[PDB]
Amino acid sequence: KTFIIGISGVTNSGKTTLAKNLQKHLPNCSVISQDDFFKPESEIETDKNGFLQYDVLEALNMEKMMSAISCWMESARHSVVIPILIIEGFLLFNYKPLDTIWNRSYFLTIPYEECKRRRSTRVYQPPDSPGYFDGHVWPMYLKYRQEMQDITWEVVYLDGTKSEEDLFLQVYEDLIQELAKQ
Ligand SMILES: NC(=O)c1ccc[n+]([C@@H]2O[C@H](COP(=O)(O)O)[C@@H](O)[C@H]2O)c1
Repeated sequence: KTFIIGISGVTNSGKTTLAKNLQKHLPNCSVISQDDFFKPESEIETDKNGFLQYDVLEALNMEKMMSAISCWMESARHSVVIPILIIEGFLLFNYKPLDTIWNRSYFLTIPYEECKRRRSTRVYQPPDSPGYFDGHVWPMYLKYRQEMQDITWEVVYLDGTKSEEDLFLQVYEDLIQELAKQ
């Protein structure tokens, strides 16, 4: 009845833009962004070096996100008199409760050098502290990729250095084939 797409990947790799571009070309499609479920700074912990622990599941209210997904599911049942949900976020594929929800999974990748450069041009709240990328972001990303070594479902890895349109066309082409097989 429904088709759920997961778009994860390294930080600042065009995940939200890809989700939005796909949505504009798919009927009855909604998007849920993991970034909307981060806990407030006051609830974030710090490591031995004083770095805020934002790049781990503990920094997110995943129970609240599951509730949001369940709400979409209920809405989807009344949207037709196929409903598509795209869930996008940097830490989705290591969350066990959702391991069986994915009908198709995409993962945006960008090498260390370029990822660091792009991250610096972006402003977060709170802003990245000095040395935050090498001290927390990248190490946690590597931990995430390590956890994914034992992933239990198929993931399509994407080159995040490709253009917005290139990525959209690539994923759309794949998605329509998957929808057809359903
Ligand atoms: N959303 C917030 O309120 C918030 C606050 C501080 C740091 N961050 C950063 O956002 C990143 C993930 O979001 P993106 O995948 O969009 O870059 C994480 O790597 C994290 O370090 C987000």
